[PDB]
Amino acid sequence: PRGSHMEVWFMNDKEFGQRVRQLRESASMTREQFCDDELELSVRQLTRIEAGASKPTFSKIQYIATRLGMGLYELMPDYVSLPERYSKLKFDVLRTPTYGNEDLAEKRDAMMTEIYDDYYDELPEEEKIAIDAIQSRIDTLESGTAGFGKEILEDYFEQIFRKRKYELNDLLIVRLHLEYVRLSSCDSEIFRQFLKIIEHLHEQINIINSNDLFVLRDTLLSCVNILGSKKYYEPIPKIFDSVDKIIQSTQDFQKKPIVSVLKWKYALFVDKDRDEAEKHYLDAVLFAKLIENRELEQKIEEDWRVDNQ
Repeated sequence: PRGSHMEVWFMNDKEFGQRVRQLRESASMTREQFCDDELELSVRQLTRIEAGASKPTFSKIQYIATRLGMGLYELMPDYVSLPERYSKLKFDVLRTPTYGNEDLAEKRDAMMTEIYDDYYDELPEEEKIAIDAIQSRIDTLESGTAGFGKEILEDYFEQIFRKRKYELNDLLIVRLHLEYVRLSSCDSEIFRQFLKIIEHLHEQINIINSNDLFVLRDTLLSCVNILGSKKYYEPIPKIFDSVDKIIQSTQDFQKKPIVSVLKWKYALFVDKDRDEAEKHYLDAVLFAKLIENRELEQKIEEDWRVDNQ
């Protein structure tokens, strides 16, 4: 029962929003009643969907349908899942180890451009924000990212803090909240919140899908830099514990050198104990020798030299 088979007009963002409103209204529900606890779908998120300014993710359409008693395809007959080429590019981008490889970091940004050229403009909203979360930087505390103003992102952030189980896009979108922490004082609300996020991310390890663990790992590593920018070194060791325990379950091992460097830097610059630091330096070298990556080995050798001036 597709739109092409009934010969009807295709529902783009506006005219779909129009339908979602109709069905909600005629079922005597208001936005506040409809969204309920706002975990899956928020009131602000719904308003923009009805307005035609935001395209819903699969999980959101699913919820909108179930909440109206309808099937997914009864609501959106012409629904299609995310392009296979897009989902591949996203996956490759997120799984690229950058440190030590100049060549792979070049393929990474190449993929990102292909995403922006071909698929980004037609993704659902949550998916756009998650792609931006990969490498967008916020210059100003008042402003948002490109395309999206703060009030949107806040709504997504608040949604995630309440969630019991983070999806892959939640683990990405959180990374934008970190860019706001960078601009705020150590005394701020935003910072004390950011510490609660770290607490959440730890508990998420034994809750999220096994397959998503690699994104969580890298999100926890993003916190180390941020904690460093505020000289709040206390929770860094526990991050390392968790990152190592994730590396064990996943059997991924690509971040072993990155972690060992970060471990030496803590020992060297925070603890000022370069007997303990040199140990991790040697692990990273041994690793780079075993996988036979000269570039990585030379990078590790160089950084160690730089850090003893």
